[PDB]
Amino acid sequence: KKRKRRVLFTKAQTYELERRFRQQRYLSAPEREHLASLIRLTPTQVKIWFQNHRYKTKRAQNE
DNA sequence: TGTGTCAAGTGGCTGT
DNA sequence: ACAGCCACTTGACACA
Repeated sequence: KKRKRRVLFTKAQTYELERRFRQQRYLSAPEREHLASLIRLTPTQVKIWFQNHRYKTKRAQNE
């Protein structure tokens, strides 16, 4: 029972995720498990940072 | 001296 | 029957 320690990605990992979202809003299963394998994060760690920029970018303009 | 942040987790609806 | 975002909160932690 791991206690969900927070987990951050190196700023270089994050740069490649900022990369795939700033270039594309929806990642397919092969595309997205490749960013996960270049930087060495797992696939669900990439898919989740993706769900986070779509609610935060749109919600910024509703503000 | 405590929140807001971060990423996950949660929780709830509609297509195909 | 199928499968999973889309938006709210928690659940640890970086901010100052």
